[PDB]
Amino acid sequence: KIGLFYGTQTGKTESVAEIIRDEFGNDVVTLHDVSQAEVTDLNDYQYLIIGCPTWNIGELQSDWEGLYSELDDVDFNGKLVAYFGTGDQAGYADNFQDAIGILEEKISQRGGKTVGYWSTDGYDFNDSKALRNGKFVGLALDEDNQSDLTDDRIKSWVAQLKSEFGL
Ligand SMILES: Cc1cc2nc3c(=O)[nH]c(=O)nc-3n(C[C@H](O)[C@H](O)[C@H](O)COP(=O)(O)O)c2cc1C
Repeated sequence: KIGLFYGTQTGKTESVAEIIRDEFGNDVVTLHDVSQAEVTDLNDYQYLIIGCPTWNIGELQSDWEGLYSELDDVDFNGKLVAYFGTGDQAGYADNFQDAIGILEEKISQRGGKTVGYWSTDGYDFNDSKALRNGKFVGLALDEDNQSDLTDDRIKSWVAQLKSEFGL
């Protein structure tokens, strides 16, 4: 029912995808590491969760970068799309969560209806390509600075998405 497509450099978004899966049900969510994925794998789901950390100051994580150049080959109309990222707001206050911002911008143009928007309250940052009229395009996690907050963030966003998705 939901395909969660994640990239990871140092394992944190992956560890977070697993918590997400387990919050919905591991029956409801299928995980796909986008290092092993085909862009046409995204066609298999009408409900997508897109996980990407921002790397090297504002860049997509390297596996998502590879897939990004082909998002063009896919039709996202009729799909509902949620985004999550891991990032470091203290180290990169100017580019916090840019990657999910970049991914959503593209997937949105190609058809996908974004669900899963999230309050910027309680984050300390200057700018982000994830910002959308005062909210983040999706769940912003910081395992570097706010890891005590992650569990309850995920529980709360997942409950939100169960509603947005119709589950
Ligand atoms: C050199 C480098 C550059 C980074 N740049 C950003 C950034 O621009 N924006 C951001 O939010 N986080 C940035 N981060 C933090 C990572 O996104 C964060 O550590 C994330 O949890 C990594 O996810 P991963 O473990 O799944 O690869 C950067 C981290 C490193 C080491």
